[PDB]
This record gives sequence, structure tokens and C-alpha cells, in this order.
Amino acid sequence: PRRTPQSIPYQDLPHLVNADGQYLFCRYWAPTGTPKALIFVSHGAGEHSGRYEELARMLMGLDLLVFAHDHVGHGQSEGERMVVSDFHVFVRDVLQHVDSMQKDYPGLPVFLLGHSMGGAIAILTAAERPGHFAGMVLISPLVLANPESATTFKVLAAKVLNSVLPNLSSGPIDSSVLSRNKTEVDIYNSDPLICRAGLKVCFGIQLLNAVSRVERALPKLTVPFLLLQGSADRLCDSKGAYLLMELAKSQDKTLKIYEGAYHVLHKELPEVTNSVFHEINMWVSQRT
Ligand SMILES: O=C1COc2ccc(C(=O)N3CCC(COc4ccc(F)cc4Cl)CC3)cc2N1
Repeated sequence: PRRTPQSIPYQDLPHLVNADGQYLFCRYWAPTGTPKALIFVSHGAGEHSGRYEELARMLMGLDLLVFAHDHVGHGQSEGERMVVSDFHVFVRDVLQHVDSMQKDYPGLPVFLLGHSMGGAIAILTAAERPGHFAGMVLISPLVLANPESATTFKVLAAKVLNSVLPNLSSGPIDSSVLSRNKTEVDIYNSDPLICRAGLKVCFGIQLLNAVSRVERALPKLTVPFLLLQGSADRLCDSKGAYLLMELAKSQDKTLKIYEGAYHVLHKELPEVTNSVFHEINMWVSQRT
């Protein structure tokens, strides 16, 4: 009997099995009676779906059926931590889950909410099915390569290393760049389902693939979106948000900048977090 990496049997948990035969742990927040819409929540690198409890509960409050899974190599899902054969796996897997929920709740509009890496996944999912999603909520999505990490030198170095030693890694992120809310930083640091290990070279290449794929995908992207971004984000530079606003073809696009705020806007200072929740609430309400 298959168990999570934390040794809980999948038979005890909501789950699905992906096209690669890997078990992904699933999470649902269902309203009473008929939901108005579906929304998938797509987490970032190193994290898991459990970190979207509050957001998901608020959205369920609006009579949406919220669903999520932990990406392969994350959380309670199977796979070597923060490694993937190709970035598209993540997209393929989101689509499988979406397709399943649509089977079960047909005729309902479906939305995507993504943060960071999960934001890139959400963009690529929408690009793969033009015209299909009713909307996208992007919290500081991974949109461009960090300028010094993208130096053709290191990109060459990484590609070379990946064929000889892919399980070399770079530094753990400094967790204090995630949020000015030091309470939230502590929680990040003490969540056993978060992988805080350094970024593996083989994964970095896939993150570089994603950024490239997202940029190819922008001029063909038409889905309505709300984009939220902190001005002081050291992980996804605010410049990427302006690039997104400029390149997307979407007729319905809105950007909010949060002055001074870090990366994890939904776990930022209370004044930023309450704004985030409210804005998402309004934006999804008006489109359901
Ligand atoms: O709540 C949380 C918890 O901590 C988090 C940690 C990470 C993310 C996330 O998904 N990020 C940040 C890291 C960057 C790395 O980017 C690169 C690195 C190396 C390279 F060569 C190229 C690139 Cl493009 C990707 C996007 C999000 C959260 N959010």
C-alpha cells in the first residue's frame, strides 16, 4: 500500500494518480449545495497546498469549489523533493485534475490561482487551452529569470553540470525575504511539508524552461487576470509583473503593486494580506 513521503497511506487521503503513475495528494474545500464556479490553487516551489487554507476558505465562502494538489516532488505527493523530468509535468497534472473536476461538476466556469512557480504553471495551463479558463489570479508569478542567474555563463555552466552532476545545488533562500511578517517567516521555517533545501541544478534548468515558456506564451494569452505584486520582491522582480501586463493579450487585466512588500503577499503584513484577500474576493465575485 502506497504511502506519502511522511508515511501516511494514500488510501487514507484524497489523492489522484498522474500519467506517470505517481500519487499526488489532493485537497478540497466544498461549499454547501451547488458551487457557482471551480478554482484550482497552484502552489509555488518548495511549498505545498496546505499553505492555502485561509485563501481557499475565503473563496469557498463565495460558493466556489476550491481544489488543489501538491505538485510532484512537493508536500504529501510522491517524487524526489523539488525535482521534475520536465516542467510540463506540472501543467499536465493540473489539467488532469481540472478535467476530473469538470467531469464531476460540468457547465461550471473554472479559474486558476497561482503563486510564484505555481503562477507560471497557471499561465502555461491557460496557454495550453486558449479560451477555456474564466480567469486567473496571479500572486507574484514566476515570469522572468533573475538577471545574474540568467547570465549566459551560468546558464551554460548549469547545462554542462546537469549532464555530469545534476544533484549539485545552490544556496537555500534567505527565508526573511519571503515576508516582512516575521510570524509568517517562522511558520515557513517550521512547516515540515516545506522543502527548505537548496535549489538543485536539474530543477533550476526546469525553472529556466518555465520562464522561457511563459514568455513565449504571453502574446497568445487571452484569459482575464488579476496580477498582484510587491515592489520589494527579491524572488520575482516587480519588473516581471510589468512585462506580464504589457505582453499578455488579455482584454481584462488588472495589476496591484504593494509598496515595500515582499514575495508571499498572502502571508505579508496584515494591511497587505487583508488587501490581497479583499481584492481577490472582489475580482472573483464580479466574474462569477
Ligand atoms: O510561500 C512561499 C514559500 O517560499 C517560496 C519559495 C520559492 C517560490 C518560488 O516558486 N520561486 C522563488 C524562487 C525562484 C527561483 O528562480 C530561479 C532560480 C534559479 C535560476 F537559475 C533561475 C530561476 Cl528563474 C522561482 C520562483 C515561492 C515561495 N513561496
